[PDB]
Amino acid sequence: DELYRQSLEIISRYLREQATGAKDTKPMGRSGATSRKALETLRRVGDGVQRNHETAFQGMLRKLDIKNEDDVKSLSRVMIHVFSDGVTNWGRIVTLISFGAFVAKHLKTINQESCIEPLAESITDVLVRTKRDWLVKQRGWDGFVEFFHV
Ligand SMILES: O=C(O)c1cc(SCCc2ccccc2)ccc1NS(=O)(=O)N1CCN(Cc2ccc(F)cc2)CC1
Repeated sequence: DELYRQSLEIISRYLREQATGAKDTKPMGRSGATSRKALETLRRVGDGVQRNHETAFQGMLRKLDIKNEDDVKSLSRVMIHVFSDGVTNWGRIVTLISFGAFVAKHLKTINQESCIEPLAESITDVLVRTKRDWLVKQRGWDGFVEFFHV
């Protein structure tokens, strides 16, 4: 699943950078240029989204009450329930990923770094399984890079 593979590379690298500050030096494989451009886009748009939505993000994080792996595993059902309905737009997708980065920072703060990769996998899974049709129409990560280009 090329779209899952590419989406996971971008989302897991962003969530790891945000939580730990470390940069992945490993090559990204197929559609690497677009993946690197999408990750660069997330660094700029994602930082500002977390600052802009800080109050609601703090509130949503507190209600989810994530403290371990078992709490992370139960997030997939929550994301599927909220993200499946309503109109999709790039704003909604970047804010889903930016909230994932906000939760990843919380996971590092509580010394649960081992939960960051399962969280990135769970976000990617919900994005691709619920929005593949819309992502095909919008040209996937090429569409994402173009939409937020400045
Ligand atoms: O786009 C929507 O339909 C939307 C719906 C709501 S109604 C309340 C649902 C809720 C969520 C969390 C805790 C409690 C309740 C609130 C905000 C919304 N937009 S969003 O762009 O900010 N957003 C951020 C939160 N994503 C879910 C998520 C959960 C864990 C995670 F690691 C990453 C993402 C959904 C998309």
